[PDB]
Order: sequence, then C-alpha cells, then structure tokens
Amino acid sequence: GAAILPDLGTEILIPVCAVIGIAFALFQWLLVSKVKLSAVDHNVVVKCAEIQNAISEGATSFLFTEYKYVGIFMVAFAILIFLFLGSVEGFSTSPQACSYDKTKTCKPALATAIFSTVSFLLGGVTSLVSGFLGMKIATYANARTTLEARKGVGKAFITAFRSGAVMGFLLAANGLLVLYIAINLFKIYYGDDWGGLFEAITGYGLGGSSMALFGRVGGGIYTKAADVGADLVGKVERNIPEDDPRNPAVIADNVGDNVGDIAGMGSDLFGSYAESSCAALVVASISSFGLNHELTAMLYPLIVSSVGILVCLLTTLFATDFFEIKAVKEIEPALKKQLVISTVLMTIGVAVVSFVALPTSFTIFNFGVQKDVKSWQLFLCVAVGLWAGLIIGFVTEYYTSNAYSPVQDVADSCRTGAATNVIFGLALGYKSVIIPIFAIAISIFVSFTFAAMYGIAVAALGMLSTIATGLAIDAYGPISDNAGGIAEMAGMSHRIRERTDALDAAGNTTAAIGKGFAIGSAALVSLALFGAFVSRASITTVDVLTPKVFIGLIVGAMLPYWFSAMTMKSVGSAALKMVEEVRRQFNTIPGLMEGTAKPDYATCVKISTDASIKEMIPPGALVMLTPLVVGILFGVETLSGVLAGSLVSGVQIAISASNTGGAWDNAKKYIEAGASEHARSLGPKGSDCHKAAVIGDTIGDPLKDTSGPSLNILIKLMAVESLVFAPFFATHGGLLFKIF
Amino acid sequence: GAAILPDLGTEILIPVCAVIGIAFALFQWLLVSKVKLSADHNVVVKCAEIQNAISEGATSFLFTEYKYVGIFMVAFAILIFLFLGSVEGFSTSPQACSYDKTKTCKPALATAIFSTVSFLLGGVTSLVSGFLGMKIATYANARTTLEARKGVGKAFITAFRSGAVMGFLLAANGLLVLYIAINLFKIYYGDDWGGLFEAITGYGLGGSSMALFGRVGGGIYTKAADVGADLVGKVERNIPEDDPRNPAVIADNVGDNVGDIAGMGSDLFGSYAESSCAALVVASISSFGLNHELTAMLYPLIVSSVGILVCLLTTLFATDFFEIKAVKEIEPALKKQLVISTVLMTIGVAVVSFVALPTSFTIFNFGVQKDVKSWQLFLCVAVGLWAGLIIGFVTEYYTSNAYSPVQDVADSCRTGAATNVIFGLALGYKSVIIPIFAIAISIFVSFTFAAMYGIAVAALGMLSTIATGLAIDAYGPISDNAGGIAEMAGMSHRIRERTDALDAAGNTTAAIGKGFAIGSAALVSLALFGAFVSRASITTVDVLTPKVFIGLIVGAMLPYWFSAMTMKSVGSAALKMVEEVRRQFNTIPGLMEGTAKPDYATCVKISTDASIKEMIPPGALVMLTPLVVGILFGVETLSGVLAGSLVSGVQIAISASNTGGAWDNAKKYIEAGASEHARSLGPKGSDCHKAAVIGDTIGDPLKDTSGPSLNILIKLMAVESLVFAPFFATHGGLLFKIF
Ligand SMILES: [K+]
Ligand SMILES: [K+]
Ligand SMILES: [Mg+2]
Ligand SMILES: [Mg+2]
Ligand SMILES: [Mg+2]
Ligand SMILES: [Mg+2]
Ligand SMILES: [Mg+2]
Ligand SMILES: [Mg+2]
Ligand SMILES: [Mg+2]
Ligand SMILES: [Mg+2]
Ligand SMILES: [Mg+2]
Ligand SMILES: [Mg+2]
Repeated sequence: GAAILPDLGTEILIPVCAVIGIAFALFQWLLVSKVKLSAVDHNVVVKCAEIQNAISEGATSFLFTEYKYVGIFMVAFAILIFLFLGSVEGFSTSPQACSYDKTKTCKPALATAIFSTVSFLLGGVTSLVSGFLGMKIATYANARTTLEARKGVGKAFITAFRSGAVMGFLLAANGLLVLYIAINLFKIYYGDDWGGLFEAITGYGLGGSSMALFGRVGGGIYTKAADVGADLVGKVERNIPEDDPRNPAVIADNVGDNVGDIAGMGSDLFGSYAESSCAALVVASISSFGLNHELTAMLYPLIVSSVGILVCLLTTLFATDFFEIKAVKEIEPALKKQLVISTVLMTIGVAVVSFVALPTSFTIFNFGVQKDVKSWQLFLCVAVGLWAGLIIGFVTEYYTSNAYSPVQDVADSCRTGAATNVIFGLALGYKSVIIPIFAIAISIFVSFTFAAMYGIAVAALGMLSTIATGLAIDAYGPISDNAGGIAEMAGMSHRIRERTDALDAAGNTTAAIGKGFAIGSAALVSLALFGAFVSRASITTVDVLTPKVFIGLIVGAMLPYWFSAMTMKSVGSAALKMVEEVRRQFNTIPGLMEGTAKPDYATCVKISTDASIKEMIPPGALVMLTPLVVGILFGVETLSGVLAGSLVSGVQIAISASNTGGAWDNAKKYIEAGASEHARSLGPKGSDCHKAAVIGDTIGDPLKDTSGPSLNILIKLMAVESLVFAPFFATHGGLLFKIF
Repeated sequence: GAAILPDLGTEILIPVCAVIGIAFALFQWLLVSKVKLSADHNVVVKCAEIQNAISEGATSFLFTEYKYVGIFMVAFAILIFLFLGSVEGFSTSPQACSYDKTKTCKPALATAIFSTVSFLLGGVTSLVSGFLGMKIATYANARTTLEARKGVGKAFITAFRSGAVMGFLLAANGLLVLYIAINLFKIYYGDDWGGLFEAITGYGLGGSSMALFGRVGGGIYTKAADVGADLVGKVERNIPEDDPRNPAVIADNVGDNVGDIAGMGSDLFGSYAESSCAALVVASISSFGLNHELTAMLYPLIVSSVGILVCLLTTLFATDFFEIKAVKEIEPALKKQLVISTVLMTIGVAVVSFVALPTSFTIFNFGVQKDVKSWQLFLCVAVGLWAGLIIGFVTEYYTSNAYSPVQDVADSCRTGAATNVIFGLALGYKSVIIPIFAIAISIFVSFTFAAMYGIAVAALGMLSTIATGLAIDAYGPISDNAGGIAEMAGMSHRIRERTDALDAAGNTTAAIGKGFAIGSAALVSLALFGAFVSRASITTVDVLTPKVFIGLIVGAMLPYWFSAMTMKSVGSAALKMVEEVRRQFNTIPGLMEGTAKPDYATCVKISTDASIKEMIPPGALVMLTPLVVGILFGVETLSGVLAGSLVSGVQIAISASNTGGAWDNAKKYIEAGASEHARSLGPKGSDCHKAAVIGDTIGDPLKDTSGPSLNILIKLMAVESLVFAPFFATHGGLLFKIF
C-alpha cells in the first residue's frame, strides 16, 4: 500500500534536505571566516597564523600520503569484488529468475558484481572526502578559536562549535546525497529488480568502512606516537608546559589531532551512516516495500536522515544563537543539551516520518518468511536506537567528565603514584561497559522482536539519525584541542590557555561519547548485517552448538585482541622512537631549552608519518582478509560464528578502552586546572600526582585514539564484507570441508 | 560390548592409585622435614621466627575466610535442595526418566537431596585442597631458604618436593572423594545411573563455588599487601624488596600462600571436579551408562588414576635423576616436567583407552545415540593433553625473561612507566592468539569425534597431569616466600640472588598454570553448556533469536563487570596500604633507621578487611547470574549468557595473566642484571627499574586477582546452570510467561 507521502515527493524531499544541510554548513563556515588572521602585538595574530599554516601544511601532507596508499588498495580491492562476485555465475550475461520471486526475471549476477564494485568505489571516495573536508574545516577553525579565546570561553566555544557543525552537516548531507544519487542512477538499469538494485548498493557501506579502517588506524598511530613522546619528555622529563614551542614533537602532535581525531573519525562515522542505511535498504528490498516497488517506504531510512539533518539544524541554533556561555562549568552541559534537544526533537520527527512515509501495515522479510509489521512498531524500532544512544551519551559523560566522582577518584589515586592511577583507570573502563551493553541489548530485543533485521538496521540508523549534531559536538573537541596548542606555541596569555583547557576538557568527554555512539550503532548494524549474511548465504540455522559455528565464535572473539595487540605495539614502538628523538634534541641542540634555538619539527613529523603509513597495513590486512580466509577455507557457517564472536567480544574492549583513555585524560585535565580544593591539592603542575596523571593519560592515548575507536570499524566492516561476498563463499567456499 | 578391564579391576585400581598418590605425597613431606629448624645459628632462629609469623597469619586469614564461605555454602545448599526439589512439587514417587520416557527413575526430590550432598562434599574438599596446600607451603618456605645456603639445586629440590606434596595431595584426594561418593550414591540409585551422575555433578559445583571466593578473597588480600609494600618500599623509600622495615612485608608473604597457593588449589580442584563430572553426566546417558558398564563409565577416573602414576614417575626426573648447577637450568627443568608428563601420559591414555573401553559404543549427542570408536576417544583426551603442552610453551615464550617479548618490555622501561605499560598491555593481547587456536582445534577435534563427552574428556586430558601441573605451580610461591624470608632474616646477598632465580622461574610457571586453568575451563564449560542445553530440553540454540542474542552480548559483558570490581577493590585497598606504610615510616622513630620494629598487624588488617568484604559482590555476580537470568528470562537466554561469557572471558583472562606475569619477569630481569642488556637497565633503584616496578604492581591484580578468577567465573556459571536446568526449564522464563 502507499504511504501519505507520494513517491515523487520523497524524490524531492531528500535532496532538498541534503542541500539545506550543505547550505547550513557553508553559512556557518562564512560566519567563521569573519575571524581574520594572516601571516603577512599584531605579532600574536601573525604568530597564530604561521602556526596554523604549519599545522594545515602538515595535515594536508599526511592525508595525501595516507590516501594515496589507501586509494591504491581501494582499486585493488574493487578488482577482488568484481572477480569474486562475477565468478559466482561464471560471468554469464544470462538473466535468471529472481530468488525472491521465481515468476519474475532478474538482472544477471554479473551486473550486480559490476554495480557492487561501482558502489564500493563511491563509498570509498565519499569516505576519503569526509575525512578530508573534516580536516580542512578543523585546520581552518583552530587558530580562529584561539584568537576568539581572547574575548572569553563563550566566544571560543562558538567558533569551535560552529566549525564542528560545518563538519557534521557537510558529512551527513554529502553521505545522504551520494547514496540518493547512486540509488536513482542504479535504478535506470535495474528497473523493477529492486532486489539486485539494493544488493549492489551495499557496496557503498563496504567502501565507506574499508577506507575508514585505514584512516582511523593510520591517523591514529600518527597522532599518538607524537602525543605520547611530546608529553612524556616535555612534561614528565623536562618540566615544561604541554605544547611548548621548544618541544620538537608538538607540531606533529597538533597535526595529529586533525589527522586522527578528525579525518579518521569522520571517515569512521561516514562508514557507520552508510552501512546502517544500506543494511536497512537490502532487507526492505525483498520485503513488502521493495516487492511492491513503493519508493517512499523503501527510502524510509533516507527520509529519516533527511529529517535528522533539519532537526539538527534547529538544535544547533540553541548552542549557536539562543544561548551564550559565560562560565567554564557551562561548556559540558551545553554540549549535553545538544544531544538532549536533538533526541527529543528527532523523536517527534521520526513519529511524523513514520506517519506519512509508511503504510500502516506491511511485511518484513524474516529469514524466508514475510512477517506482518505495523508502522507504530517501526517507529519504536528507530526510536529505541535513538534513545539508547542518548543513554549511552549520559553514561559515557558520567565515566569520563571530571565533574563526577569516577574520574575525580582516578585523579585522586595519583596521590599514591602512577600504578594506582592505572589500576583505577582500567577498572573504570571495565565498569563503564555495563549500562551501554544493557542499552544495546534492549534495542536489539525491541527492534529484533518487531521487525527482525530490518528493525535492527533501522535502530542502528535511529542511533545515528542525529549524526550532524553528534559530529558537531565531537569535531568541536580536536578544534578546541589545537586552539590551546596554538595558544601555547604563540606564547599567549595564561588566561587564554585556561579557556582552551576548559574547552578541551569538554572535548575529551564529547570524544568519548562519539565513540559510544559509534560502538552502539556498530553493534546494531553488524547484527542486522549478520542476519542478512545468513539469508544471503543460504544458511538454515546458525546453531551455536555445532563444531563449525563454535570455533568461529571463539576465534571471532579473539580477533579484537589480536587487532589491539598490533595497534598498541605500533604506537608503543613509534612513541619510543619519538622519545629518543625528542631527548636527542633537548640534549644536543644548543639553546633549545633556553628558547634561543628552534627545534626540528620535521623529524618528529617524519617518525610518526613513517610508522603510521607502514604499521596501518597489518591491522587493515587482519580485518579485510579474515572474512575471505574464513569464508574460502572454512565456509559460511564458521564465518557466522566469527561475526557473532567479534561483535560481542569487540564491543566490550572497544568501550572500556575508549572510556579508560578518556578518564585518564580528564583526570589529568582536572589536576592541570586546579578548580577546587581537591584538584589544587593534587597540583601544582609538575607535582608527583600530576606526572602520575600524565603517565596514565599517555597510556590511554593509544587505547582511546588508536585501538579502542578502530574496534567498531573492525566489527561493522567484517559484517558488510561478509554480506557482500556471501554468494561467493556459499558457492565456492568451505574448501577445507569439501576436500576432506 | 565391554572392556578388557573388568568392573572389579576398576573398583580396585582407582583407590589404589589415589592412596599411592597420597603415600607419595606423605613421603615427600617427610624428606622435606629432614631440613630442620626451630625458634650460622642466629639466622636459623630468625628464619623460624619469620616462618612462624607467616604461618600464623596465613592460618588466621583462612579461618576468617573459610568461615564466611562455609556459611555461604550452607545457605546455597538450601537453595539447591529447594529449587531442585520443586521441579516435581517435592513428590516422593518415582517418575519417568528424563533421558528415556519408557523407563522409571528415582524421584527428582531424591536427586535434589543427593545434589545438595555432593555440593557440600565438593565445597569441603575444595577448602581442604586450599588448606592443605597452605600448610605445606608455609612449612617448606623457610626450609627452601636454609638450603639456599647450599646452592640453587638444593633449594630448588626442597621447593619442588614440597610442590609435589600439594599436587599429589589435591589430585589424589579429589579423585578419592569422587570415587567414594559415586560408590555411596550407587547404593541408592541402583540401575538409574542417569540420576546417579546428575546428582554427582554437585561435586563440581561445590569445588568451584568455594574456589571462587578463595581466589577472589585470597587474591584481594595478597595484592593489597603486595602493591602497597612494593610502592612505598622500592619506589618511594629506595629500600630492598621484602625489607623487614616495611610494615606490609608479612602481609605480602602471607598473601603468596593465602592466594597463589590456597586460592589456586581450590581453583584447580574445581577444574578437576567439573571436568570429571561433565564426562560422567554425558556418559551416564550414553551406551556406557545405559548398559551399566562400570569400567567404561569410569573412564575419566581411570585416566586420572594413571595420571597420578605418570606424574609420580615424571617427578623423580627433577627430584632424583637430575641436578641444577646453573640458574639457567631451573626454567628448563620445570618445562621438562611438562614435556615428560605429556609424553608418558600419551602412552597411558592409549593403554587406558585400549583396556577400559569397548572398541565400539555410542555417545549421547543431543537426542541421538552417536557411534564412536575407542581410538577416537583416545584422540579426544590426547588432543586436550597436547593443547595443554602447546599452551604452556606459548605462555613461557610470552612471560619468561629468556625471550624477546619480556626483554622488549623491560627495554621499553628506558622510556618510562608509560611505555612499559603500553608494551605489556600489547604483549598480553598478542599472547591470546595461539592459545585460542589450540583451544579451537581441541574443540573441533573432540566435538567431531564424540560431541560433549569428547569435549569433556579433552578437558580432563588437559588436566590428566594435574599433579605435576600443581607441583610446578606450587613451587613458585614457596620459592617466592623463601627469598622473602632470606631478606627478612638479613641473610647474605647470594641467598637472595638464588631465590630470585627460583622466584623468576616460578613466575613463568604461574602464568602456565593459568593457561591450563583457562584452557580446560573453556573446554569443560563448553561441554557443560552442551549438557545444560539437553537437560533443559532446548531443541536448538539459534544465535539469531532475540532471547539467545541478548544473552550472548550480556554474557560477553560479564567478565568486564567482574574485572571492574576486582581491580577497583585491589586499587582501593592498596591505596590504603600505601598510606599506612608511609605513616609508619613517617611517624615511627627508628623505623627507617632500623632501631625500631614496625606494626605488621595494621597491614594484615587492611588487606584482611578489604578482601573479606570485597570478595562478596563479584561472588554474588557470578552465583546470581544463572539464577536471575534462568528464572526471569529462561534457558534460551541463559544459553546465550553461557556462550558469550565463555568466548569473551577467556580473551581477557589470558591477556591479563600474561601481561601481569610479563611485567613481573621484566622487573626480575632488571633486578638480576644477568646480561649486558639487563645490567644496562639497572642498577636496582634506576629510573628504568622503577618504571618496571610500576608495571609489575599494575600487573599484580591483573594476574593474581582478576585474571585467574575469570576462569572460575566461566566454569562456575556453566555447572551452576546445568545443576539448576530442570528447575529453570520448568519454573523459569517468568518474564516471558507474564507479558
Ligand atoms: K579530544
Ligand atoms: K609467583
Ligand atoms: Mg597529550
Ligand atoms: Mg591532541
Ligand atoms: Mg592537545
Ligand atoms: Mg584530550
Ligand atoms: Mg592525549
Ligand atoms: Mg611485589
Ligand atoms: Mg609474592
Ligand atoms: Mg615475593
Ligand atoms: Mg612473581
Ligand atoms: Mg607481585
């Protein structure tokens, strides 16, 4: 049946919303351009600009290098997709009867092999763009945030947040518009075969996350090598400020924030958005919506994202125009209110969307069977994801903000040294997983019960329906991070650094939250994808108690540890090289410590560049090859266990690592800020307590910025990869069992 | 058909081998008593006053601890009787056999009562396991010290002999009490072997239940002391490890016995007991138990019987035949024990498989009787036997300072504590790869040949050499105490260097112990899980259903929740300990100088208090989970909980224990300075050394409190779920029956 919203309306609505989000982005970038600076104390404006140029140059330089390799791998992998998928049917041009309706004729598998390759390259390119554009806004906004810190926290908050919003709206609108264009273009060929149309479209999410994996790991190793070395020698060893221009590793540190925390994070979340939409589309494609060619209801997930863009635009105005911050304690609650307002507004918007864009009754594909589902049930599926996210947000704030006991107790444990700081920080992280998991479990149960894999997919998308805002508050953080980096390097007033420090502490929390959303939605979408894989692979039952499934389960559960081993070791080793180099300069460059001689920043940039371009390959190989090796050698049943295991296991370590690192960082920020009697008693900077906090913070650096956040990509990537290659594994896989 | 070995041969063989194991243990204790002492000669007295202090403190805490757990044990036995008694409304009449409708079985109420009995038997045998181990350990520690005056080889021997006393006593005792209980229970049950062995699984629930609290309680006690002592003593005050001026040193050394010995003993007993019981429950409704073939039915105990003899002979090799002259011989001699035992036991299992099984039989396999050949069972127990050896090898590689991973971790101390920790975390994560593969291969091989019986019997294979296993492991804390006593006795520097060498090998040895514990825990839990699914009459555990999946993800979360509790508890107590040690050094005149004596008792009290109180919540989480989920959500959801906690929890268990042990041995590497590289990180007190100590104390709760207790979390929930399966299947799933 039709929805109230006609098919042609939907065709207009979606791009109109994408354009509005892009226009909003441009507008905000315009208001940000009103902060003037140039390299041509006017000396402080000039100095900020030179430091900005050095960071902008370094970030653009690394991404070009990183993206070169990644782009080459993308082209190579696109060839694997075409060959493997095309080999399922012997590269035949013959049409065959539709698997979803034998009375109809469908386009040949070969075309779907071709179009899958096309959508994979689309998604890979859009992912690269997402990280790159993010880096361009951040390296533009950073020094403008620093100058605005002269007028106070509030003002600096606005430019950092407006800019964060520039990244959020661009990335969401562009991801939505590309997906919308791909669908229409593919439709010209596929016609009434919507089954094959949306099967080909799933490459979009595979391309998104493939590129994101390397972006996150690569950028992550770069930034943390620099960060750890800079901090340990400068702060623990040489008793100088954080980001002191005498430190040779500092430019690389600050390039690092843009190259990992921004560019990697942006690709990462684009991957989340693309997989969630694609997962919803495929299940819908062989459900009542796709089978009856009802465009509006078919595109229900895109309509949800369209309204999310508009909802977030409104929400943004509360932080941007309707409120002014005047005190430091207002920063975090303003960020939190962004999540609360969007959640409340999006709940109404999802209700409207479910009312106009769905028929009241319809059927959802449920493992071979059409299940009767009502529109108010679908409303609940997306709403429970959206609300699970907010919960995850509130909980993650509790565990990572220095406004609450857990982090203050972590800081407090520094009084007995580094070892107690770390014991307390590890325990906090472990503790932190409890409620997010229960929230995710509730989303799964609710959405699984109402609408099977479609419901779960749409719950994932629900959690990401407010992605423009989520990205805004997240991207706000590394921009505020660089801003204080620039303030210190430019030799600015202490009052400036105190304000940037307040913005940056809130950005640590907001970064943790962003990881909570990525992990939550990854658990959801991976389960939707897992269930779709099982159908696509003609598995009758994924039975835990068969030898093939179980070995997949326990091996899958180990993958996140193997992956974390590799990334931790990489950062550890490169940071070790970094400490040696920084020590060498402090110890052998005459006048460096006295500020009369300038250090060699390029060498530190090179150390972190060489380690990340090299060391990103094994962890990327582990994730990308696992489904292929398991699918080809052991078959689809074993891969099933691998998908379930990696999901349930990876999510625990992902969460605990991200929150542990977050807690260590803000515990240190709390000592640095000395804003209460307790904080002050752990001070001053340079005290044994502070240096113990720094030890904890630097251990947390690769935890929260390299391994931790990349884990969500491991999970969700192996799941789309498995789905896309499913026909190939089902037909030509399981070799070991076939030859024995 | 039947075996070559007659039922009566088996009835005699099993206790004969136990009593041999006890005799051989009683023997080694006599030899150790040839070393004499009572409270140079100034030293011998001091060593004995120190020993007495440690022995007094160990005994005191266990009585306190065992008092709490014994009372919990009585409370829980009541729940077993009630819940299992309620399945058939406390009827006294027989009913149809759960495994065969066409037959009549003993009433469920009787089985409710015998489960309670075997539970209490298992609890008591678990405390006796822990207690005896503590007795011999606190007996042999000063005796290892005084024979350290006469070189490494001597001290090693009295240490290893004393560890054999524990290994052989626990192994022989656990086997004898089970054998006896089976024979006693068989009086009532008669031909109903299904009911007999369903009752007997209480034994496994008993051992592991009391083990949970002894590992956790004992683990929190020891690491509170350990961390406080090492932080104020070595980091802050620049005084030697185990220095008598440090008020926490008695508590530290008490802790090695109360935790690493007693807790660990209970732990491995539980492993032994659950493994045997799991093999018995599946066999009992297979051709062996249906044809009432007593020999074949008791195949698991016959494997354990020969295991003792094999370990006895293996022991002679390190005790008699060979002698250590260079410290670099210790680690090899201990691994030799593993290799020799694995080789001799491969022969013994083949023999046992040849004489105790029919050539063909059937194994219960989810409703269907599955054809299995005795040569296939041989491979099931052997594959578990060899997976254990592989796990030991890989664990040595990642924890011993004779290889690159640990040496690299030590090396990273040049760049501070932060790099030491990052490198140690990564080593732990990395260390899980091969053990999981070995475990997955054992699972595939044993599952394919013989379903859950095969898996259960692969678990027992990995624990078939448990006497040797416990011997090498118990050797460690004795050696650890031995050097603590040496230093407290003010003895020469060469004494401490010897004991430090012994102590270092014992670190690796403890990591290996944990590998066997986690390896067999994965295997037994999987078999138990499979028996739980049958007993609860679940057709299929389908991962893609809402009930199973939410159980899967929540179960995967449980080991982190558990790790959170046990780490914070150590972190909190050790924070107090540091403040207490600082207080004594900063208030008591003559303390730092050495003209005054510290109050050791305030440190004992801090860790005593913290452990007794803080062991409760993680014990609650583990005991309550199957009850809460089974009653509220049902057997489908609990099935997910069991699978998820298993696959998730072994990862964090392995990584935590190896990271911990690696940090410890990297520290020992620096403290020994036995190479140019080691020496370049020294001397003791250097920045590198202090960074190592930071890492070591972080690894303390990881490897001694949370890590090793994780293996108990997993196997405990599994038997707990199996025991209460009829109850959950009948009266559980409430939330779904209401809404
Ligand atoms: K941040
Ligand atoms: K030890
Ligand atoms: Mg830093
Ligand atoms: Mg930064
Ligand atoms: Mg910074
Ligand atoms: Mg930060
Ligand atoms: Mg950092
Ligand atoms: Mg210690
Ligand atoms: Mg000790
Ligand atoms: Mg010791
Ligand atoms: Mg040790
Ligand atoms: Mg220790």
